[PDB]
Amino acid sequence: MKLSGGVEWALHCCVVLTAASRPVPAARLAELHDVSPSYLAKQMQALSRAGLVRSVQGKTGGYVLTRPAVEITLLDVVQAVDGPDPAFVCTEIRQRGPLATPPEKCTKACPIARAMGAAEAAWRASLAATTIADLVATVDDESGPDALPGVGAWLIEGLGHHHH
Amino acid sequence: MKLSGGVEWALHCCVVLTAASRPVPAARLAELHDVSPSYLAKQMQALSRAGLVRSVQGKTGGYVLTRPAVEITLLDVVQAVDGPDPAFVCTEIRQRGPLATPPEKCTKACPIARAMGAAEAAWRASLAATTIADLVATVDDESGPDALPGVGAWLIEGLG
Ligand code: FES
Ligand code: FES
Ligand SMILES: [Cl-]
Repeated sequence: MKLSGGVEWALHCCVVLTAASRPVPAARLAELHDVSPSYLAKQMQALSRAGLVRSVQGKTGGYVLTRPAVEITLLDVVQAVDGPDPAFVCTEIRQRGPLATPPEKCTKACPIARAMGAAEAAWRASLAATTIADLVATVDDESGPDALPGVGAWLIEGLGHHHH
Repeated sequence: MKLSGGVEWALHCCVVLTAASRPVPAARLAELHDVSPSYLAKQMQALSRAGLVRSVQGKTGGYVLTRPAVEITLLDVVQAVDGPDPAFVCTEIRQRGPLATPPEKCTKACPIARAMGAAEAAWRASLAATTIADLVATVDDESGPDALPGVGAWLIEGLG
């Protein structure tokens, strides 16, 4: 397996967007991270299709979180970018072949499917129990409390952006 | 995210090979769930590379598990087919751009990478805590003690 490369970018974007008190265009996000604007926009559009961000149209426009960081799980972002399917999907192979279990006798899920299900559930539990807000709190703890507000200022800056 | 389809087949394979008392001919093993010989060869290459299934040559030849069901975890089989690669790869994007974290302040992993590595490790830990023997016992419990022996007898029977 390989999680989509976009997951890492999308997570970083959600975290910095928490410090932005105005909409932030894609180009500004891309410049912070020194990455292709068109690359980063595709990831932001994934977040937007999943309802986690929205593109403010018109003047002073750009991306905003559509709900508070504390209501955005890592699982939300991963599914938005990498896709909602579980890693393992049972195609009922016990029903194919010359010893096939009749579908009438397959009321319960295959024990193999259930065991893979249990593992998926552990993955989802760990991602669901952590939010953008928790990542922000770890950053404040490790980088200090001025780090993310400083990034946020840089992201929302107007004309001063061109005089560093 | 998505594992290979080989994973479902491979886990079923390891379960039924526990019930076989002789080597299982390639043709019968392929027949069990109607897959082509090419498809079989690929999965058995993977299980062989991971040390889980062995070929025994000769006239009554075939495949056998290399070790008892109790010593084969779901993680062993999943990594045999899908590979051992971490699903989440950190590319140190925090070290890019005009407000880059300097390399000296990147002694520890990025908080984001830590959260993602942690979740992946919970998935691995769950797969590692369950064995092919636990699945065999659950099958015997739910399908009845004759189900798997019936399959193993079918796999090894000399004539068709
Ligand atoms: S029938 Fe799908 S995992 Fe067993
Ligand atoms: S630098 Fe890779 S996840 Fe933050
Ligand atoms: Cl670390």
